Amino acid sequence: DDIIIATKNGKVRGMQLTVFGGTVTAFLGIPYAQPPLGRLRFKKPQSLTKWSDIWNATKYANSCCQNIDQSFPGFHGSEMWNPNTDLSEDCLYLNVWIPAPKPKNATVLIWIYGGGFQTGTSSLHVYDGKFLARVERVIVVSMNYRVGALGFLALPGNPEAPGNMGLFDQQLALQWVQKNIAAFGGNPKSVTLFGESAGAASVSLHLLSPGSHSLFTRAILQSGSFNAPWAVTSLYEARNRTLNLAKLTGCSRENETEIIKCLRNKDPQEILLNEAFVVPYGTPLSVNFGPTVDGDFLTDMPDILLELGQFKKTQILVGVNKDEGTAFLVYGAPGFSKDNNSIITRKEFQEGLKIFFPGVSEFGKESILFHYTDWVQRPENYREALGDVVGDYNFICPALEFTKKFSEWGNNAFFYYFEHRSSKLPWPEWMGVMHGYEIEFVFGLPLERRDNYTKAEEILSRSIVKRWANFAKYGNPQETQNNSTSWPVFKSTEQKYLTLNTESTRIMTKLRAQQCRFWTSFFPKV
Amino acid sequence: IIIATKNGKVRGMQLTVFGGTVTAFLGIPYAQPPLGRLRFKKPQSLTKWSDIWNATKYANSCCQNIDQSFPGFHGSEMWNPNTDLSEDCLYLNVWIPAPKPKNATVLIWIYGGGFQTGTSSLHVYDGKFLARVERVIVVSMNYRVGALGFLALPGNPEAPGNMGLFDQQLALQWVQKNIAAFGGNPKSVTLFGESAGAASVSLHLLSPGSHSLFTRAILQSGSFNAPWAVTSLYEARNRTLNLAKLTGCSRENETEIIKCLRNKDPQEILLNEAFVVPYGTPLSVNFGPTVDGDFLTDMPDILLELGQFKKTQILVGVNKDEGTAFLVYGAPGFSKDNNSIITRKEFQEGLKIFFPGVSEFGKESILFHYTDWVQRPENYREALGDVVGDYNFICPALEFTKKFSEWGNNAFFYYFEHRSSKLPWPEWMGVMHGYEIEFVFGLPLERRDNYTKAEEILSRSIVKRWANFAKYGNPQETQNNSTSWPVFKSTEQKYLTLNTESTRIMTKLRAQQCRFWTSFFPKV
Amino acid sequence: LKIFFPGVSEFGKESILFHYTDWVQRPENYREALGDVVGDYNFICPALEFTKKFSEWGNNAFFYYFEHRSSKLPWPEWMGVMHGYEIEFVFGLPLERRDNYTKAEEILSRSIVKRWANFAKYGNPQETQNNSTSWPVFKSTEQKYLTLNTESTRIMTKLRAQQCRFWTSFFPKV
Ligand SMILES: *[C@@H]1O[C@H](CO[C@@H]2O[C@@H](C)[C@@H](O)[C@@H](O)[C@@H]2O)[C@@H](O[C@@H]2O[C@H](CO)[C@@H](O)[C@H](O)[C@H]2NC(C)=O)[C@H](O)[C@H]1NC(C)=O
Ligand SMILES: *[C@@H]1O[C@H](CO[C@@H]2O[C@@H](C)[C@@H](O)[C@@H](O)[C@@H]2O)[C@@H](O[C@@H]2O[C@H](CO)[C@@H](O)[C@H](O)[C@H]2NC(C)=O)[C@H](O)[C@H]1NC(C)=O
Ligand SMILES: *[C@@H]1O[C@H](CO[C@@H]2O[C@@H](C)[C@@H](O)[C@@H](O)[C@@H]2O)[C@@H](O[C@@H]2O[C@H](CO)[C@@H](O)[C@H](O)[C@H]2NC(C)=O)[C@H](O)[C@H]1NC(C)=O
Ligand SMILES: *[C@@H]1O[C@H](CO[C@@H]2O[C@@H](C)[C@@H](O)[C@@H](O)[C@@H]2O)[C@@H](O[C@@H]2O[C@H](CO)[C@@H](O)[C@H](O)[C@H]2NC(C)=O)[C@H](O)[C@H]1NC(C)=O
Ligand SMILES: *[C@@H]1O[C@H](CO)[C@@H](O)[C@H](O)[C@H]1NC(C)=O
Ligand SMILES: *[C@@H]1O[C@H](CO)[C@@H](O)[C@H](O)[C@H]1NC(C)=O
Ligand SMILES: *[C@@H]1O[C@H](CO)[C@@H](O)[C@H](O)[C@H]1NC(C)=O
Ligand SMILES: *[C@@H]1O[C@H](CO)[C@@H](O)[C@H](O)[C@H]1NC(C)=O
Ligand SMILES: *[C@@H]1O[C@H](CO)[C@@H](O)[C@H](O)[C@H]1NC(C)=O
Ligand SMILES: *[C@@H]1O[C@H](CO)[C@@H](O)[C@H](O)[C@H]1NC(C)=O
Ligand SMILES: *[C@@H]1O[C@H](CO)[C@@H](O)[C@H](O)[C@H]1NC(C)=O
Ligand SMILES: [Cl-]
Repeated sequence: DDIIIATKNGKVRGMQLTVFGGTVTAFLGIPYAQPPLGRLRFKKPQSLTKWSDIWNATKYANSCCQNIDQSFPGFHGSEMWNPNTDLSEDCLYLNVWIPAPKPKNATVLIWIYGGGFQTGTSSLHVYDGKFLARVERVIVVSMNYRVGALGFLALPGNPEAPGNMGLFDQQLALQWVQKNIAAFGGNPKSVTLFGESAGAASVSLHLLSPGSHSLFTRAILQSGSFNAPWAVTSLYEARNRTLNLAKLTGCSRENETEIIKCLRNKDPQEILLNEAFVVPYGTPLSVNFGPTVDGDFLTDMPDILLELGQFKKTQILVGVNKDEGTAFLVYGAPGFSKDNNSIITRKEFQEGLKIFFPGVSEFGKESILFHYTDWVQRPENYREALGDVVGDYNFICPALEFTKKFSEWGNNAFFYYFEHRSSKLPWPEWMGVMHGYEIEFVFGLPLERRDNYTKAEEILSRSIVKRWANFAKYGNPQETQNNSTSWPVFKSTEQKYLTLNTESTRIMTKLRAQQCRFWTSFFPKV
Repeated sequence: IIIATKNGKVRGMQLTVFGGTVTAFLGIPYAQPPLGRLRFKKPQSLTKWSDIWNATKYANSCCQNIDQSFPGFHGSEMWNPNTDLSEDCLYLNVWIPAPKPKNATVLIWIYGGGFQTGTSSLHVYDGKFLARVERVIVVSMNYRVGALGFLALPGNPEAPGNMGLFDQQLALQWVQKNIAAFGGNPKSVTLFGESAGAASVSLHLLSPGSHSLFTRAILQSGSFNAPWAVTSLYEARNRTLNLAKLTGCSRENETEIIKCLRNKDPQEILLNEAFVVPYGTPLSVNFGPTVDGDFLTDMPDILLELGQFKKTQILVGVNKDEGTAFLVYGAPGFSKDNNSIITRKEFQEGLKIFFPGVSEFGKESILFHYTDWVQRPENYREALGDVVGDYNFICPALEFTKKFSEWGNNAFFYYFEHRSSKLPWPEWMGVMHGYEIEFVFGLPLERRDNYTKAEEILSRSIVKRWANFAKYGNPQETQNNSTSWPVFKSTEQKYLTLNTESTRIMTKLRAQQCRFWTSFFPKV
Repeated sequence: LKIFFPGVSEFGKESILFHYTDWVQRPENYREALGDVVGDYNFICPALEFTKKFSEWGNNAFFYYFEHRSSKLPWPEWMGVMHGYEIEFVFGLPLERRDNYTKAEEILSRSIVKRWANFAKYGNPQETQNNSTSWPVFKSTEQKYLTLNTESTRIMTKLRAQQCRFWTSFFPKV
């Protein structure tokens, strides 16, 4: 041991790891599709022709091409999200963590990484399945999927650049688990997708894709949903951007297919560079190349499918963090530094609004100003206001609204409001419970003793881990043993959600009702 | 400015309030000084006086001891009486807004202080603001406390018990017969009180004698069903006798013991009061309300249990940290000066202080239920606070509301959780017992006063909600886009949180803990 | 108590003492008390609680409280309707004439045998022919159960509600 699994594609060697005085077998870097190179760039992921021999699956594989956030070189806070393996066009691999001893029929969890469809990789320390396998005895799988232009370049209906390639990657990863996980003792019949930010959005898209209906069982959505403003691109911009990219690399043409031929020949880095520029103005949140209505993976605008109950029927767990917005302020909002406590002026608030809502009518920005700056004298007012604006508009509202409309079609849905600030959080107090900073608690990182999270925090993680685990296994996110708070189903009438924190978890109603009325009812009209 | 009361005339006095006038009638007598031969008796009718009564200074507070743990400290002293103690103290105040209103809803205040202490003249009970801002009439009275008010010799008309309660009731009758002359509407009367004040309010709901003397009720941190609020007919006696012995008043003819005591000096009585029990607690209400078969016609838990009370709306609520205030009067480790971190050993010690008579097992359960930690230094400090909070205030409070609403009435419940920034006690005591009263009487509305803007708003809101509750039986603030305050049903048990940030609607206040106090503890 | 709850905190054993020895003077008090303690804690409560939680997921469940002492019971009166001493009535042993169970007892067994048989066959433990008591479904709300004995079988609610609260809610915490 020496431990080999016989996948319907070939053999793969794992590697034992120690976890809290236990063994977990890790299979890192298994290829699930055929490297999408040269002639395959911009295409749907291709079948894997069975390899002969043993695949040594003992190091994370190459992350996919992407730009790297370099606002704060050396800063953990920002860098912990940067890829930690070689960027490459060759990146369609996935990881599996089965607990040891090999389990009989384990529920499988599949992770999908966030990062605006532009950045991300499964190999991040915060996405380490090894703990979940150890503690809740499930199999955890994660995959890498193409991002930015390379994964979502869209030339509508044109099979050369049909769009949503990254999404199809994910899907092929699901098929893989479908055909193989049993060999590791996984139960293909009990599969729960979960992701965060674009990850969550992807999870939600899978609920809508018929292609995915049967590739999984349940779904968890952490800070994100397709109906978020940043998540889907109109078939119009999709084109404008594909063309803009073409111009920007001297690839303009007559035969459309030729433009793809052209681009198929540029250097990854030359593409990665211009991506930033295919829109007139951008935001800290610009998702330049994302999912589109391709009439393949997505068969119609998804708000319509959601609206009219056209999606997998099953339970869902959904939730957000107390301060989704803050993380972004520091990438362009005048007055905001990660270093000063970023008190800003009314004048600057107006300024911040211009940054996050570039194309929005002057009236539109006025309404936002008006709704959020109706003060309850206090210095931080405008600072926090702009936070919530971004928070509420990009994450918390579309999140809530998805949950709402989904449960209307008769399914159980649970909602959480995560409101705990890791005490090891490298960013400043004021950014509060930040976007993406619950992931570590979900993957159970605080369970690691020599790690310096607090006792409070170890407990919390242990609880969440269980709730999630349970939700995966039985479609019910209860913690039944340590006298916990019962987590109520989210009905479209009363709209209850559970708060997650180290003190007391409480049951509450109608999260951000006031604000989301504005974002949901009024603002789409300006 | 003269009013023609069915007893005589009384001169008011104009006062300036937020660029407005309010007429104050301080010190109106409502009964006949209970002196010598009247000591320990039900309050006596007022023989109409001839002439004008100048009602322009607060009257004498009633006899009582004075908290002297912290001489010079505002925190404790602000509650001490601010007028001469006297056996002659049955007077009451009215604050009508100016101009004299037509049919104003009236609010009657009842002061707390364990039935042992208190007086209407306290700065924090100043009705002048409420009259000004919500255009209601505010009345408050003084009632006998301690032995002098509640000395009980069951069924013996010489010391029939609950005298102070009857005082209060006579004050109600007074408003009943007179408030119209000040443009009060006797038909729309809301009682409100706090601590023993609240408990009195609740007792009034049970007294048939009071059924018709008022309309609605508000109960702030307190309810008769609280452990400290009613005395068994047995202790009532043991204590009346103990007091007799302690002043050489023991006897054969019972009436003679009253004769004896009727002759000792107020101070001599006040002194021994502290001692009529074997051991005491910071919360000992030595001479309180009892089942007198007059004011209370049967044990009140039974009356509450079987829906024998005035049917009407009620507003009930408590503060985040009811317990802390008392820790500093005997709990080993607790000072108002150090941040009072204490040890497991000391916690056990604290328990002995607050539950003297309780079985060794009984104290163990308490230890067990509250010290099941979630490593943190303050644990035991906070635990002991909650224990006192939950047991003496928060649970009986909740349980009252619950049982009361079962009989088909609208009830609203609040959890007041804001710490006045002008709070003289230390941070750790948090939102303390009795420190919402100021926000109710709208003290933060006073600009030159240094409460925060946050705080002015809050008070403005409460004042309105209360005011509204008094007027229409509904504690809503309908105009400033406020949170709707849901009715408290026995099923879902929703309450409204009151604070400067966001007021929220929540369920099942302290469900875990009160199960223990309500279901388990009465059995140990 | 020390014998049956060896590892249990001193407090824990105190609670048990306290809950069960709140007498209604009678000599057997403590004897019966300790019986019920073991009865309630090891059998009757976990039994009831299982039934409860199981029926919550929408299934029909029936509950019986067997309260007849075989007249051929080799143990002493005081041990009463003992653990395991309904088995013989379920397998119909009293149906054997030359066996010296009473007539009362033959009937009873015949009834149980039928109810069981029926329950096996049709998922309903009724005895439909001899004008019997209908055996109600056990709902998590009203918690009805049927008593089994030679005199009259009755329908009752909330078996040992008082005690099982203690065993189910409180005791797992000590
Ligand atoms: C679609 O794209 C056009 C062109 O975008 C420009 O050229 C690209 C190659 C890239 O370099 C971008 O940065 C450029 O902006 C957009 O037209 C531009 O944007 C606005 C028009 O609203 C205008 O201020 C610019 O001057 C235009 N650029 C030029 C020089 O033509 C346009 O925004 C997009 N179309 C829509 C309506 O989405
Ligand atoms: C808060 O800091 C921002 C960010 O500035 C950087 O970080 C600071 C710690 C400090 O070291 C700055 O010098 C760094 O540049 C400040 O934003 C700057 O403000 C001035 C105008 O007021 C401007 O000249 C800079 O270009 C601004 N930088 C940007 C791009 O916003 C901000 O002023 C600080 N605010 C306060 C009052 O604390
Ligand atoms: C009722 O009172 C008796 C007597 O109280 C004592 O005498 C009073 C005048 C006063 O001075 C108190 O401080 C005294 O305690 C109580 O009996 C006493 O209390 C306990 C008995 O439980 C005992 O330790 C004391 O020694 C007793 N005092 C003496 C010297 O007799 C008794 O507590 C009360 N009765 C009940 C059951 O409520
Ligand atoms: C916290 O303070 C209490 C109260 O003590 C008083 O106030 C303090 C600020 C300090 O000036 C004391 O000397 C004052 O007496 C302390 O309680 C005392 O502690 C010792 C035993 O440890 C004892 O000799 C005294 O009699 C205690 N007083 C009483 C009646 O409780 C307490 O020790 C302090 N705790 C800490 C560690 O901060
Ligand atoms: C794969 O890696 C393992 C490392 O221990 C080793 O046993 C085996 O020889 C390797 N096979 C190769 C060289 O591919
Ligand atoms: C695993 O569990 C499923 C039930 O969801 C079952 O149908 C499947 O056959 C099982 N495979 C085994 C026996 O491991
Ligand atoms: C419950 O808490 C205990 C510690 O008392 C711990 O052993 C166990 O892991 C916890 N269970 C969960 C799901 O948190
Ligand atoms: C009562 O007091 C007022 C004070 O202004 C005065 O006008 C009046 O003379 C007084 N009457 C008396 C002396 O009682
Ligand atoms: C005062 O108001 C009440 C209504 O609650 C009314 O019945 C009473 O007669 C009024 N008196 C007046 C007219 O002031
Ligand atoms: C509502 O707020 C306004 C200030 O905008 C104030 O004038 C008014 O008094 C408030 N009303 C209440 C009941 O607080
Ligand atoms: C009903 O009683 C009769 C005797 O009258 C008997 O023959 C029959 O076996 C009984 N049926 C059942 C199910 O007990
Ligand atoms: Cl919030």
